[PDB]
Amino acid sequence: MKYILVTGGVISGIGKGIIASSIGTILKSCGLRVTAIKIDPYINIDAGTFSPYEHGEVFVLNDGGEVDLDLGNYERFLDINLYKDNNITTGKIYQHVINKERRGDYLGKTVQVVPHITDAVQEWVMNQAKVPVDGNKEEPQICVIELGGTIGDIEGMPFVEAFRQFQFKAKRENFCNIHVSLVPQLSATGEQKTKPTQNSVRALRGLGLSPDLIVCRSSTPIEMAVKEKISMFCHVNPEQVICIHDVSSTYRVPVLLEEQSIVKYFKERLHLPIGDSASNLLFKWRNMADRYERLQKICSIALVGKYTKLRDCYASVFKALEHSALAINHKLNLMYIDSIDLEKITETEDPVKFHEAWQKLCKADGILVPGGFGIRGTLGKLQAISWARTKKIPFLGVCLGMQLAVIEFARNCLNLKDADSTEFRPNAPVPLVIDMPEHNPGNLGGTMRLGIRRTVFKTENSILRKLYGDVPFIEERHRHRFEVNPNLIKQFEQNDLSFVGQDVDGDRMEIIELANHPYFVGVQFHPEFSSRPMKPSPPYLGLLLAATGNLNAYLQQ
Amino acid sequence: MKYILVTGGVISGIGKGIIASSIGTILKSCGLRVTAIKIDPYINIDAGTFSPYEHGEVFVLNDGGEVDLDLGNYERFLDINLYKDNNITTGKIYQHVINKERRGDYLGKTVQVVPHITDAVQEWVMNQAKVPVDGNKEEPQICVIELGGTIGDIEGMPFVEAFRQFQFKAKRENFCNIHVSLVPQLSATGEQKTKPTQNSVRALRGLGLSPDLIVCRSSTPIEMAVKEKISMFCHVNPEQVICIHDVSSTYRVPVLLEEQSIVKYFKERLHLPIGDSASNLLFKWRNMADRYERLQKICSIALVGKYTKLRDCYASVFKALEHSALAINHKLNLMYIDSIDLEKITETEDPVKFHEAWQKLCKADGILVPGGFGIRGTLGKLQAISWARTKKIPFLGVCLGMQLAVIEFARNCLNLKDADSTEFRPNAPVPLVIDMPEHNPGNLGGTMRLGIRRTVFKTENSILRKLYGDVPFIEERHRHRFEVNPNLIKQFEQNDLSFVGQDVDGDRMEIIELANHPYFVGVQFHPEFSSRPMKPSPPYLGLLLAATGNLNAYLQQ
Amino acid sequence: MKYILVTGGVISGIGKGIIASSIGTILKSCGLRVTAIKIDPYINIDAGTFSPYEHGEVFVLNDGGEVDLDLGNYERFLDINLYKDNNITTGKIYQHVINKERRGDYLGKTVQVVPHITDAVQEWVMNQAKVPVDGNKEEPQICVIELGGTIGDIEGMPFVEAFRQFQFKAKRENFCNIHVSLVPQLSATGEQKTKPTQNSVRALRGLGLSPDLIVCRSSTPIEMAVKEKISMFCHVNPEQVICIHDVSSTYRVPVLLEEQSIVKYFKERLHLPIGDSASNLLFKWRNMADRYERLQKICSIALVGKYTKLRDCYASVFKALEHSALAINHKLNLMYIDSIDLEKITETEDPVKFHEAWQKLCKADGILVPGGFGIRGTLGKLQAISWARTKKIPFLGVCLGMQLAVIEFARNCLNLKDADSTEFRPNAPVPLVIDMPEHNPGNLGGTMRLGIRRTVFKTENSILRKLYGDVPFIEERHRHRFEVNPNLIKQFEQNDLSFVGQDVDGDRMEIIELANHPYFVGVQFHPEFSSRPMKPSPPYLGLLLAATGNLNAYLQQ
Ligand SMILES: Nc1ccn([C@@H]2O[C@H](COP(=O)(O)OP(=O)(O)OP(=O)(O)O)[C@@H](O)[C@H]2O)c(=O)n1
Ligand SMILES: Nc1ccn([C@@H]2O[C@H](COP(=O)(O)OP(=O)(O)OP(=O)(O)O)[C@@H](O)[C@H]2O)c(=O)n1
Ligand SMILES: Nc1ccn([C@@H]2O[C@H](COP(=O)(O)OP(=O)(O)OP(=O)(O)O)[C@@H](O)[C@H]2O)c(=O)n1
Ligand SMILES: Nc1ccn([C@@H]2O[C@H](COP(=O)(O)OP(=O)(O)OP(=O)(O)O)[C@@H](O)[C@H]2O)c(=O)n1
Ligand SMILES: Nc1ccn([C@@H]2O[C@H](COP(=O)(O)OP(=O)(O)OP(=O)(O)O)[C@@H](O)[C@H]2O)c(=O)n1
Ligand SMILES: Nc1ccn([C@@H]2O[C@H](COP(=O)(O)OP(=O)(O)OP(=O)(O)O)[C@@H](O)[C@H]2O)c(=O)n1
Ligand SMILES: [Mg+2]
Ligand SMILES: [Mg+2]
Ligand SMILES: [Mg+2]
Ligand SMILES: [Mg+2]
Ligand SMILES: [Mg+2]
Ligand SMILES: [Mg+2]
Repeated sequence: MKYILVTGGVISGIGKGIIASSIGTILKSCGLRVTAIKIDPYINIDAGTFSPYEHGEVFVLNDGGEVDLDLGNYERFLDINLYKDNNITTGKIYQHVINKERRGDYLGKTVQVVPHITDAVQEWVMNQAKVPVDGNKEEPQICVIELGGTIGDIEGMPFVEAFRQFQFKAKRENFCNIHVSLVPQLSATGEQKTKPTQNSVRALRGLGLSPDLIVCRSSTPIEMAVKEKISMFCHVNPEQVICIHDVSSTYRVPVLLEEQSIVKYFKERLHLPIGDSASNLLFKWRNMADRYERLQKICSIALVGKYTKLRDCYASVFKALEHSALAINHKLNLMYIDSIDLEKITETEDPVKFHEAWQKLCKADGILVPGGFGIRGTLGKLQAISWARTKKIPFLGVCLGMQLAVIEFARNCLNLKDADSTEFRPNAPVPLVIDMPEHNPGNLGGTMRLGIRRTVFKTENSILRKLYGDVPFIEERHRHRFEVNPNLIKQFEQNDLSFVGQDVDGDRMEIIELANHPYFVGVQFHPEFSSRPMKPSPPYLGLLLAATGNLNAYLQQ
Repeated sequence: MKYILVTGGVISGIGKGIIASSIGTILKSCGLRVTAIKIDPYINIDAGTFSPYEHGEVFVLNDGGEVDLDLGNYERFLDINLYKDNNITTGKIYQHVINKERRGDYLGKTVQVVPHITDAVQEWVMNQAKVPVDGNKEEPQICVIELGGTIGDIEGMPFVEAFRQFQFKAKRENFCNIHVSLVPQLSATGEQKTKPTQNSVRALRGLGLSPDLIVCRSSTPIEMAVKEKISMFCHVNPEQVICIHDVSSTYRVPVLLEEQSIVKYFKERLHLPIGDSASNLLFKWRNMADRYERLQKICSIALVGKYTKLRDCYASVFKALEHSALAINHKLNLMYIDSIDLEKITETEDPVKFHEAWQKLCKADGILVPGGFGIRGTLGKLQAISWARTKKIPFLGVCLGMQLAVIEFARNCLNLKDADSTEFRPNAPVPLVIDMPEHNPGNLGGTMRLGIRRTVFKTENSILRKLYGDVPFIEERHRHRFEVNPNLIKQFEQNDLSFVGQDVDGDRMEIIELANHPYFVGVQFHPEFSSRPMKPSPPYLGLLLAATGNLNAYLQQ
Repeated sequence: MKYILVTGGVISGIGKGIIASSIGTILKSCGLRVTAIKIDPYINIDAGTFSPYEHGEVFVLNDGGEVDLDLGNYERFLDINLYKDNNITTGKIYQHVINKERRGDYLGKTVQVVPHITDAVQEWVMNQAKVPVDGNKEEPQICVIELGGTIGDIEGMPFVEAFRQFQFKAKRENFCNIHVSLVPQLSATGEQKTKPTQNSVRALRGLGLSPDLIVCRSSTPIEMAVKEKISMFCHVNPEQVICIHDVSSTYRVPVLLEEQSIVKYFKERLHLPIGDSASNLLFKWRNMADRYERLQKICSIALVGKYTKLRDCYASVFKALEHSALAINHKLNLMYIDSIDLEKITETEDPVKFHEAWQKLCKADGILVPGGFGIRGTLGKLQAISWARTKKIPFLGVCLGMQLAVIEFARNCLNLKDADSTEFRPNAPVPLVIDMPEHNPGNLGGTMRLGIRRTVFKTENSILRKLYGDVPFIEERHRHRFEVNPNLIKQFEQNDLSFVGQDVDGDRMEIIELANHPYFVGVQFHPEFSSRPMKPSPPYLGLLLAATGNLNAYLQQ
């Protein structure tokens, strides 16, 4: 199997992840079955512990893995569905070697970082690179491996030593190394400095790997004097020194790498089945990036979120809105609202932030209430959902935003105002949203509804069924314990909020639609994880169609 | 003696030289006698070989050393006059140890980089730190040493090993280490990255030195989260992590370091005689930097130069004009003209550049023709000198610009039009400028007029004598072989170009003034090397006084 | 051209020089024209400054270079005659780049360690590798380069960086890298430790070279568990991990390397013209090493030397006696006498050392008085020469030992007892040995008789003429200012000391033989520099023939 290791030299933030994704998109576009692995040298075994303000969003895989948001980037840029073990961590690798030691699988030998942790990294890479990750059943051809942190980090030492050994298990004509490095320039001279690239490549050779491409991250395109000096210290030819300068879009990074001629180099170096050709599918990526720079018409939506600021807490929710806005030829404007700042309570302590949040909500062409857990921000979310319903604004509720949209319709439209959740107010007089965990043979106690599940349409009279292509059912990704109470469903059948999607066991109601409204829907699944740049996730496409006013024209095709 | 070594971590362009100068200015302002050394790890033994487009200007010392332009920065920021051996080079140190080996001073032992090159660096530092460099006869108190290149460079290895040994010859309470490092930030996240500082400080500890301050070069002020993380890896307290972010002026860098509290730290660390005090002379520097940001009135001068572009070819010529413009409360505008682009010949091949050069010359409030050597640009210089004379524009000619201003007055005002130089057209029919080298006992052949020489005024009727404070003579720095022909001086005495300055031997005429003009003067010395920020060099002060029109009012005080 | 760089990893004393010599002997034995270069990273430009107690002997080349004794090892192990520039030094390379800077050959650019010192090392290697060094006129095929010091030394940094660049100027199929490393073992466990090899190979990869063989220096042969672990960290195959454990003879090291199969590897790696073959000339080396272990009969000689102990002061004098003793099938016993300990004066201060020196001299089968300079030890040398003459012992006097053997025959056999030298007692009443330097056009003043000179036989009645193959003249290497006085030659013609060799100018007498003695000869040249393991230098062969008593039987063949 062919392997591309992507490493970082100078500083951790240089974009190793967009390079590795774009390399993957390129090789996918050449007609190769591409898999991808990420090494996160952190001790967390999975993402499920993360508070989304720190580190970012938790991404959910088809298999029910809770994984880093960076593996969602590989799922967007390559048409693939990763398994949880395409994320390798220091926590996973050390936990696996510890468990083998406790069982005595190491035959009473001393278990050591070299060879035994380093052998575990190589066994795990060869095993997961062989797992099919496209729709096709046949095994992959290239694995793109991204290694987190920078060369010379303590946390990365067991993985660079694993790849030092691995480039001899996989032959020369199979293993390949991309080093991503910072080429800084200062504002006074305006000279691009090769020195951190030199010192990080010296360190990478000491650690025992040698670059096959160098990719320079720089604030403007590198000159030939930089390409030749990097070539003089780093043992690469000047055509094997690339730059990815900072640009308009991540959709442009694959297109810059094809201009910098990386396909020719991988055909030579990895002996790839590509052939010489005048075309590959990157013309569809080139169109999408040239569309993205031409987006002039604004479409502006309010995201009523559980957190004080966006770093990455809604990173794929944002990307699903962008795919949908690109597909609808509008520039997305994401008006983020820290949900607590809508609460009537806060005007007694910070009225400037309270009026600011409501002005931003009143601008909206559509409202998105995304998923989450806990009491925090729920009251502010409820005020925005009820604004969306009363002021006739297009609406998508995801997971928690759907549970709150069942709750507020019972409170405000059935006058069942003692109705509440069970995660918040667990003693509720009429518990309309309830704890209802998944339970199976071979598992201890109740567990989350987590990963891909079939959700079946109840009726042909659904806007989501139309947006999903008039199909009988959908498979979509879930991450929750809680559900609408199945016994309290009767109180809805007289009135405007319908349920339109249901679990295959019948036990759970999973999609709602409010009648007599432009578009108002809630889903229990997270449709953003299934979203792709070339083809938006239908609930977000419907929300942005409805936001500009195109939905009633889209349903005619 | 107290010693401050200043080193660079990540990349060479971070401003080690303005840090080391400003540390020096600070300690000078506290009342200490400060000397300064620079290590240039290049193999050039002196600057005299440099073509000024590459590397920059050649600076001339009082002793006749041809030295790097960076030692001119230490002469400007500290009121000192360096000797040639305050510049240490790899060429100097290796040449000195080779010469001792040839003589057998090393007693037939193998001469080795360690100890013998490293002992030569320490002998040279202790010897030159003891040389008085102020007007005062008493020995210095602090030496500021700047080391060129970055940590981990091959060229810097013999000097970091010398300072590793040296910090035990000079005790702990005498030796101190400033590490200047890049803290980059990327445009997307806007996060200041400590990682290159970490890796360069690890390398500096391996090489055997440990920082006592860290100075961060960054595009904006470093946050406390950066100060604390650098402190966590680098073994400095968070108050010992400074930044010098990019700013309006080099005159502000000393003032930023006093705000960042370095004086308190050097009093503690080096046990300095400063005492605790509410004041030190940096209030005069603080005034000058707050003046420099308030310069609104433009004063615009044409510099008719021998080179295709300014990197640093006229670096102290520019600084002498800036000191003069600050002292006259005007913003200098330096209209640089590549002199060849004034030649009537070039319009036959690039007329766009020809008209562009003459438009820039026609804007001028004053003209400066600086020194140089060779045929190149002389014809274009002559056209600008004759423009300056005919169109009544204020004028300073330095070295070559003075020789050309004697030549063109013979050509165009005495009608001696066969008159020419000897460096250019060495066969001249009437050689008005001639080769006339200095000759002495204990020297082989003729040699340059090089370093400080007494030039004596011929008359009280001189504008330069008035600008020099009505003094009988001046001492100023020279760098030339050539002179006006002493036998052809008779042809001038009837007409408007006077000679007003002469050598003490009488053999050489060294200052000219043209009558019936606002200000038109030429000097054989380079007055810019003697110029200081607090007190401009009189010929440049006169040129910028005359440029705005203030000279006739300045002569009244 | 093919190039073999030999480098040292862990400690400097591991035998890089015997590895590089033996690689050279191997490739010479395969039929290749082999040249050799040594890098000495010391600042001495030549060996002429060395006091032979420190560093060792000064070796003299055919061209008159005074060079390191290590280049004499390459002259012994390969049948070659090196030029002075096959020794590269830090002194030579820095002196050459400094001289080019002073002349302006670098076009007014800043001259830097990278590229300009590193380019000087590569220019010098390509230039000297092309110089023919065998008797054949055709250019070499392989250059063996030995680099002194160890990886990570400051002194070696400009040369490892030169070879890092050089392995891309010379292609992969031309440049090759041997890393010699210590594999220690401790007395308690008896385990061979690969760790210093690992860490020095990591450092060598950082510096930018990667091993192609590893040669382990170890106290016993390395096991396969060591070969496989070194292969696992160092990126060599286990057949490319050699050892040279400590052994009986340097003549065995080539023979151990052919057992460890290096010829096969160089044919593969350097595409060498060798062909596959069942034989190469190393069977003659294998014979000589199996002879050397069978030497049982002692032949014991007194060397009356100018120094307090042998480190290497007589290193090639010793090797010329060993070649001669091997050729005569005797084990040499070298009774070294610190010459001062024979002086009658020393019995007044250390009589134990005085009687010890005379007991060792009285054991002698032959006496060797080697060359030198100065007053020191001359009186003790004279007492041993006069012992050799009076007690009928075989005798060789080299350079100073020849001058003293003319002096003592005038003093004790002509009764000219006021006769003395001019280097010692320069005021002599009858100066029998005189300062007589070589003088030529294109040189300033008088200079040493230095390098190869033709010495012509005066008579057929010479034992040295017989030992030299009855040839009319010899070419041999000289290193002195002093000579026998040509005017005082008349005093000898009546008596037993003949002169038998003379310069081609006639001006100098260069060989003496004493009649009525088994063998007593002196030469002005140093015959040991011309000596080779397969064919001894005739004056030393004659001395060891005469010592056992074989000379009168050798003259019969
Ligand atoms: N395949 C990818 C990769 C990155 N991004 C975007 O780029 C950002 C992260 O950039 P990345 O390439 O991961 O580099 P950094 O995270 O900045 O740093 P690192 O080198 O550690 O990845 C994310 O906000 C994400 O929106 C993306 O959309 N698709
Ligand atoms: N291993 C190396 C590489 C270069 N240098 C030195 O680096 C200096 C140039 O400094 P700088 O411009 O900082 O290095 P560059 O190689 O030009 O890299 P950059 O592109 O970052 O400037 C030269 O004098 C050269 O002797 C060194 O000492 N050791
Ligand atoms: N005492 C000083 C130091 C610097 N400068 C200005 O700053 C520039 C050079 O900055 P410096 O501090 O020398 O840093 P760099 O030269 O950029 O890089 P290095 O760290 O190698 O010095 C020069 O153009 C000079 O005009 C100055 O005016 N006075
Ligand atoms: N010697 C060190 C120091 C830090 N880390 C790792 O560095 C990672 C953080 O990466 P990055 O942000 O790139 O490093 P910072 O220390 O935050 O430095 P910067 O300010 O440049 O981000 C952590 O996971 C930590 O395990 C490491 O492996 N080895
Ligand atoms: N071609 C050679 C090489 C070495 N020797 C012998 O080996 C000793 C020196 O060993 P060498 O191989 O030069 O290694 P060292 O000098 O011990 O250390 P280095 O690795 O620095 O050479 C000398 O005394 C010399 O007699 C020899 O006879 N012939
Ligand atoms: N880059 C490396 C290589 C090895 N080890 C560790 O080295 C230990 C073995 O120690 P030691 O025997 O000293 O190393 P060896 O590799 O066996 O080398 P040697 O032949 O010198 O023993 C193992 O636990 C392994 O984790 C390490 O931490 N880092
Ligand atoms: Mg990432
Ligand atoms: Mg540079
Ligand atoms: Mg500088
Ligand atoms: Mg960080
Ligand atoms: Mg040696
Ligand atoms: Mg071990």
